Amino acid sequence: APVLGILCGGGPAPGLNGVIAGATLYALRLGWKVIGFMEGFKYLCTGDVDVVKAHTIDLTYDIVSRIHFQGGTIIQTSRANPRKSPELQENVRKCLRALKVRYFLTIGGDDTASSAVSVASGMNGNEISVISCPKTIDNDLPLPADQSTFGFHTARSLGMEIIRNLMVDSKSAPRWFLVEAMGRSAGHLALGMAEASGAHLCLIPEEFKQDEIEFEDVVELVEATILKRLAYGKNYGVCVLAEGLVSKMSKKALYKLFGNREPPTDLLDDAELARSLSEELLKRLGNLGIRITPKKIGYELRCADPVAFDAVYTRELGYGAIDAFLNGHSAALIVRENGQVKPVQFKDLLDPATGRVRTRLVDVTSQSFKVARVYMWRMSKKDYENKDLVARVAAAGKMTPEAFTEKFAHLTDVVVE
Amino acid sequence: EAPVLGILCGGGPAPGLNGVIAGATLYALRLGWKVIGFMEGFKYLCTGDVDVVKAHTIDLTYDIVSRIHFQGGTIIQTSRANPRKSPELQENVRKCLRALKVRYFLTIGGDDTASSAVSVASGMNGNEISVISCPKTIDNDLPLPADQSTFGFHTARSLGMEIIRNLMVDSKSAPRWFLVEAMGRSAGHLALGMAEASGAHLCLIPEEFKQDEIEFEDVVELVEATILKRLAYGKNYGVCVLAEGLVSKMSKKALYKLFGNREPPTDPHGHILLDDAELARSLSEELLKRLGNLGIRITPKKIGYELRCADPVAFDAVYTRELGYGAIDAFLNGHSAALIVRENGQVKPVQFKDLLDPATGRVRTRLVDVTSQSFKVARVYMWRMSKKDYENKDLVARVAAAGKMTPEAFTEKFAHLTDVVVE
Amino acid sequence: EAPVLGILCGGGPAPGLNGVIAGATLYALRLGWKVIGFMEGFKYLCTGDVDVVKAHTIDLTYDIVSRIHFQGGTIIQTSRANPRKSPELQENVRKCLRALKVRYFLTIGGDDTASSAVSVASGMNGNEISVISCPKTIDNDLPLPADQSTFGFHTARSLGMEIIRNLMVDSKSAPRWFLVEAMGRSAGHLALGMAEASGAHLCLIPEEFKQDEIEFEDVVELVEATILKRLAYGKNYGVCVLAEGLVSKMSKKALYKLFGNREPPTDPHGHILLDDAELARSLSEELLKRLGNLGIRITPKKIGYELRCADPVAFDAVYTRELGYGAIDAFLNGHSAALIVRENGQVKPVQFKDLLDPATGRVRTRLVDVTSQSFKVARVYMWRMSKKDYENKDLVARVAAAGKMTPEAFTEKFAHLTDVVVE
Amino acid sequence: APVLGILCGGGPAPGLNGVIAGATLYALRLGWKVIGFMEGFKYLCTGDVDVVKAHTIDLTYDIVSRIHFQGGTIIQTSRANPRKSPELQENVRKCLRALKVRYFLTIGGDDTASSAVSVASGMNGNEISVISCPKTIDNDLPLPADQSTFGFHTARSLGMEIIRNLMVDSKSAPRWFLVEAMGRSAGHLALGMAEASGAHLCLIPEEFKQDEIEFEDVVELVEATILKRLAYGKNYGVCVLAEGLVSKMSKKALYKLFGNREPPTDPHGHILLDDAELARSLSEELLKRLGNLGIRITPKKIGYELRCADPVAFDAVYTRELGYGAIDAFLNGHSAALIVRENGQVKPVQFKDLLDPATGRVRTRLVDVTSQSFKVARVYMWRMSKKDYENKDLVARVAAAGKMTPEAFTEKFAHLTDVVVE
Ligand SMILES: Nc1ncnc2c1ncn2[C@@H]1O[C@H](COP(=O)(O)O)[C@@H](O)[C@H]1O
Ligand SMILES: Nc1ncnc2c1ncn2[C@@H]1O[C@H](COP(=O)(O)O)[C@@H](O)[C@H]1O
Ligand SMILES: Nc1ncnc2c1ncn2[C@@H]1O[C@H](COP(=O)(O)O)[C@@H](O)[C@H]1O
Ligand SMILES: Nc1ncnc2c1ncn2[C@@H]1O[C@H](COP(=O)(O)O)[C@@H](O)[C@H]1O
Ligand SMILES: O=P(O)(O)OC[C@H]1O[C@H](O)[C@H](O)[C@@H](O)[C@@H]1O
Ligand SMILES: O=P(O)(O)OC[C@H]1O[C@H](O)[C@H](O)[C@@H](O)[C@@H]1O
Ligand SMILES: [Cl-]
Ligand SMILES: [Mg+2]
Repeated sequence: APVLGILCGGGPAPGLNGVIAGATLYALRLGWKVIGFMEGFKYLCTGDVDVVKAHTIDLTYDIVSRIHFQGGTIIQTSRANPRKSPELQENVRKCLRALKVRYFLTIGGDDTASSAVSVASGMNGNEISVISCPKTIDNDLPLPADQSTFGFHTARSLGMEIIRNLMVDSKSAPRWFLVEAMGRSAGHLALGMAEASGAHLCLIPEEFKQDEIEFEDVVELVEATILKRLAYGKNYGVCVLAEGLVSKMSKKALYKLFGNREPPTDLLDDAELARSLSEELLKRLGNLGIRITPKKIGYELRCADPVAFDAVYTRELGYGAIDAFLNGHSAALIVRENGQVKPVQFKDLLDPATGRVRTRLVDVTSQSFKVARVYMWRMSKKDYENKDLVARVAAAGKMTPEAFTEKFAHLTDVVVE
Repeated sequence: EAPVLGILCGGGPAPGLNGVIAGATLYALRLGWKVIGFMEGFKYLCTGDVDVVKAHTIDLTYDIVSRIHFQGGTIIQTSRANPRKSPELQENVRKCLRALKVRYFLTIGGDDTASSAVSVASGMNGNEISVISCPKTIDNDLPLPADQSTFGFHTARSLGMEIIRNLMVDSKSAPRWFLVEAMGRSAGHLALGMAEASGAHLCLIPEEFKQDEIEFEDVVELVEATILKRLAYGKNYGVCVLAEGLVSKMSKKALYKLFGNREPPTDPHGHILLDDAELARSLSEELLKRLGNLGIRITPKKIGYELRCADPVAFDAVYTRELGYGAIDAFLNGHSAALIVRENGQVKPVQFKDLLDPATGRVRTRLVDVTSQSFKVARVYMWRMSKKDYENKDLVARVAAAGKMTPEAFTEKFAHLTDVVVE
Repeated sequence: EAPVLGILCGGGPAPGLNGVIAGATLYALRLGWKVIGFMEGFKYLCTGDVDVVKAHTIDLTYDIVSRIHFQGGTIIQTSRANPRKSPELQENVRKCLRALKVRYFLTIGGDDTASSAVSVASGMNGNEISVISCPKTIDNDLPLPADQSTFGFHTARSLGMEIIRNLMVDSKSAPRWFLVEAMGRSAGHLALGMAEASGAHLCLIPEEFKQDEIEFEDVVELVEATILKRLAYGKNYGVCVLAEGLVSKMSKKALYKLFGNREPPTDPHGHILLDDAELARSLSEELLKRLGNLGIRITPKKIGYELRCADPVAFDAVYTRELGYGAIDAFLNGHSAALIVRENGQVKPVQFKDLLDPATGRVRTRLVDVTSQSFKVARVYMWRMSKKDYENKDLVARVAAAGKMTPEAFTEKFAHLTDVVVE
Repeated sequence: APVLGILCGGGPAPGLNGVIAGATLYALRLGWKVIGFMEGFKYLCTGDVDVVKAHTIDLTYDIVSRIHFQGGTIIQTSRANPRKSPELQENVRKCLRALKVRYFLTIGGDDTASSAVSVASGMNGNEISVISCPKTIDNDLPLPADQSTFGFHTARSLGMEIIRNLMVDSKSAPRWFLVEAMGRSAGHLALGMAEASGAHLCLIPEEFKQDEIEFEDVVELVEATILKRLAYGKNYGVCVLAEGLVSKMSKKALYKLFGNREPPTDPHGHILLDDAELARSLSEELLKRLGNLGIRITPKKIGYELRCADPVAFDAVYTRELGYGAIDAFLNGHSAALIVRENGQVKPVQFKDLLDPATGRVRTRLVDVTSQSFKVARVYMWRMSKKDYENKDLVARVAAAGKMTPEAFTEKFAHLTDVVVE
């Protein structure tokens, strides 16, 4: 019987097990033998067939019959990447041929897919067919607008539930939480959590007009919302910040971010965006009775058990991968568009400028973004022109209306309105 | 004086009602509108007594609605009272709305609620009152573009999956079969959604039966074949999800057997009382006679009212916020007698008459599309005897032996089921 | 070779079984023991065929059990197969245990499972095998010191509260009364726990009835009084929780009315089949006849099997870890024919004789203590007519008016209920 | 009718609303008037009765009938503390008499109870009765042993569920998470979450023998656990750290903790331990020492998301009984008492019985590291015990995993048996 091998690459997302079971269960009904490589390409890169065998397992019906309820991945994952070296690529080719892998399914991000195509192109098309399923919790695949990637629904819903507790806590014991939503790629995850939870403010890189963000502008955007809420008798709230703000900041802004120190280098992971904003905002607003606390919402989302939408989603993706193999497809991506799972050749999705799959960002011109902005607390262009409103907000900050306009009014040219 | 927006809910609750109320109210308050809410739908507006209506209306303020987007249910309650049947009731609703000076009237409910809103509007001047309705259903049976859900459906399906997950673990830990009955007779979207997500071994919905009337025996035998095939693979346990809508597709003879070889119950006006039917219990009793000797135990379980007021999941929280905003946008843009729906990621008003089915006069009902790729994929992961499975004699021998019957006896009893349901 | 520890589960699952299996297995593996698990309790050990047993036993390794403490159910399954009835079966179990060289034998189950283990142990030499059983019950009906829970109860009560919370929101959103039936006939701990936690308006458990046999009419009237009092305060909705144990206290006459004025269903041996009873449904049908004219609708809801394999809450995860450790400690200290229980914060073995009730030959059943302060506190927050309430003429007038009857009729019908249930 | 005034103090815990609803509903059945002070003692300390009146609300049936489902507190809370000044204490007394509060219920932890008594001793017990309910997710009130404070079960259960997700993620994508469990008073919460979730290590201040912890010892306790797992083929795990380790650290340890800088301080000269990042600092050090071995280490805080979770059934029943017991203590003439539950009975316990004689403040209940429960929890942790350090084969295996000689490993790590109880 033909052999199907499955591996995972990248960081986990809810529903990985859904894809593994959807592909494996269907393939077993076709009589295929299914194996799974542990930790992605990590051991295939060695080329030692004894080492690979010690870290491959037989994906049987009993193993995969009930993993669709479970977060994470039963065959683990790694970022091991054979595309960098031709020797590593040939080590992967050597082990796959030894195991007679006829069909090769990789579940991972663009890096995982790129490794799969690199191994396949140097291989004969008759012996092995390679398909990859694109995975990302950031919802940044170029699907038709409003169509989500698998894992995104689970991450956003658990994120909403965490922020709900912080909304109740900020009101019960007045304070502001600056929630930092992990992920520097796009603003989908931060905006989704914020809109669902009714957070009072959300800042994503996509809403900044200029190409580089300044640290001062971020502080003042949060500061204006805090003062406006304070002008309405509320000294508390929650503000959600996409970590992607950091990767759009200028060199000078990063210098201030790291404590007016030189930024570390080989390193945006060491940045503490929410904490730095908390310290500065306490200097400016602590005298008003405002306390500010940072909180990151990251790794606890990646292996949450999938919500029903992702369980259905990944089952259909697993079926679609096996279907593509049966129809002779190779070097393709299993994606779902308009309710249909279809193979899509890798380059058809690539951005020529990047060499990687195109990144779908938040469309800040869409009606959905404007609707989300409507329910946020913020100072618009019209608000700065409202003399009564500006007087109350400035008074809340214990400064003159002229001083408030002088400091904050320019922000209407910093972010889309 | 500021314009008055009045809000009411009709029908059975679905998760996210408060989200629509909070979206419409918060935006309206930013526009300076005064917002009021009618308790229990059309119940008191139908009386025509303005004192009774005022005793059951409340002021929807910022403080009230600021955090109800987290909460299931509806803070202004709901009712199925329907003024559309009588012109006296319709004029009573108009009399009370004019008394309260309602400029904008938003109803959140099913088709009966939307129709009542439109009937009240036709007798009213378009300048004095504008009427918008937001379509709500956990059954997902609105005619939106295919694969796009109605609000509350995602919450109901996700909680349904979690309950069935416990029953899946319990069925395997202590071998048994659960017949889960998914509440809702309109369509099979909810039953199939829960079953596919939870990996249930079988799902039966009215949409997959080719004939116009289902027979009670055919339902029993479809489950029986699934139980036996699982038993042929060493598994004497499972979970089967049944859309309650099977009952409403059943023939007269089938309903007689369903109610215990009794005369089906009827209401005072002659409508058969299908709420008193217990599909999962009746099928379990029949299957226990046939399969108990094999070591099979079967238990019914209903998944109903615990879904309706579950707190909305993030998808519905965003959905109902966008719908509430869209209701206010439609009022500002002069629309009336329209339904706020979301299509391809855009919330827009759609005129009520544009959504009617001309043959019926009512809003068209979207059922499960059993020819779609989604339904075929769901069917693949179910345990069942396909057309090809009945022709595989090695398989038929193993299943027949599991049921303690001859291969010829098995073919005679069950093979006709391939003409009962689409394959 | 290393000592062999064999583990099986019997009876119905409870949350935390896997915690006990992992607690015993992890500690034993650190001691160098070999650990095996029998699938489906005594089911295959009863055959006596050692090849059949080996095909349904698995090696409990570190990798198998390292993370099952998060998971409900039991990875080695369970059954109610019971070898105590026959020594032909008991000796079949003895034959397989000796073949597998089981030095230590741990069973997690009810009284049948514990008794089967000791019966098999009595025929074996004390040097070759030591037998320990961990008592399991989600009903909280073990004779622990009062207010101390059995493992699995905290999880079941908490999930039950969450279900009733959705029904409390739904009953208020769309006015109705839910009659929630908490499955389990041994005691009222589970029904009373869910009701108190969720703030349900009424709870009825068999333990609060003074007489030895309950009448169907009295149960109907106790609910009826609560509905009327709530109706007298403007609330035409609520939730009432009923322990299924009420059925097992009902008189012969009461059971006749319960089953539709029919002869109660019976098994082949002539014993009544109370599982076929539908307590919540029958009470709902009767209460609708009496109260439908008042605008009351009533719906039943069962809370049963979805509790048994829910993932354990933190209290049960810690509990079952300590029980698993205590079983291995008991083996190390030479105990046998003992029950591993936790009392006053200490896991200890307790000899079977200390817990058996001589009148029954089964472990003593701890029921709700209706004289305790905890029960009185729970009753305070219920809606109900007390002795003092019936003597309040102003209150009786309002409740009777809510029921559309004279105060004399109300007192004549309902006042006797103060002698039916403890006050 | 008599007036019952209710306030919440301290950080929120799940079930505050349960106490408010239990006390308010029963008091309303007795015909009492119930009011609630917003934000604890914050406004009562001003002495301005006009301001206090603007921040009190009438606790009615409709307000409280269904808040037993809800986390947080509808009357908010604060750490405002009249205990510090006699000037403030008289301000609270002045406002309470002005509002004619006969019964005064405070819902909070040890600091809140102590503040209530300071107000109580200068007031007549007949004129005003002051009762407090035990609130803390830190479980550090001096209740009868094995009896939890309310909110602890909810916090521990949500903590278990969060750590479960981190457990699946650490195994799926091998890494170590250093979870920092908020709370410096005691180790009940950190140890509870770790035990329920099967975390590989838990460090609480209670298990350190010496009075002052050294930063190097904390780093090495985690390092030994990581290396031992590495010796068994596991390069991933979860370690739970009580934030209270920070408050036991010596002056030198705090200097290293804040980046080899002088610790930040408030205007009075006390160290600002809130600015410390225990898990982050340990992660940086351990990545330097172990990154080459294939170890990735990430810090993670489990704090504020626990405090206002909706209560679990145990806390719902608990706080319902506590609110009832508070009203019962009022009816029976008790004052200056704490409502506690022991053997299924809610009873008042006079405040003085709970004071620590050396301190004058409410005694703080810590983890009893000699108890059987702690020993059982420790057995399921990954760690090097005294007997493990004396096992020559084990030491060779772990040392090889850490790429060091057995002699080097013994020199560095064996002294830890005198650092922490065994
Ligand atoms: N930026 C904002 N976002 C959301 N709501 C707001 C904002 N500013 C004001 N509101 C609310 O919208 C309404 C505006 O009314 P007013 O400020 O009284 O003209 C009030 O209910 C405010 O609390
Ligand atoms: N109707 C079905 N649905 C899902 N899986 C099945 C079904 N029938 C058989 N299987 C599984 O598919 C695989 C192929 O079975 P076989 O017919 O033995 O080749 C085995 O793992 C079976 O348990
Ligand atoms: N049986 C009951 N259980 C709980 N609360 C009640 C009950 N009866 C009345 N109440 C409430 O107790 C308060 C005082 O009642 P009353 O003495 O009638 O004014 C009101 O909030 C009533 O709604
Ligand atoms: N410190 C520890 N805590 C918990 N389990 C352990 C520890 N050390 C080893 N184990 C496990 O306990 C068993 C004892 O292994 P050994 O004593 O080396 O044969 C193996 O399953 C190990 O994985
Ligand atoms: O009940 P088990 O044999 O463990 O398997 C349960 C199976 O149920 C369904 O019918 C699906 O085909 C599978 O996705 C699932 O694995
Ligand atoms: O991380 P794994 O090796 O899969 O196992 C995780 C282990 O962690 C803890 O430290 C306990 O010793 C075990 O109860 C648990 O199984
Ligand atoms: Cl200073
Ligand atoms: Mg404290």
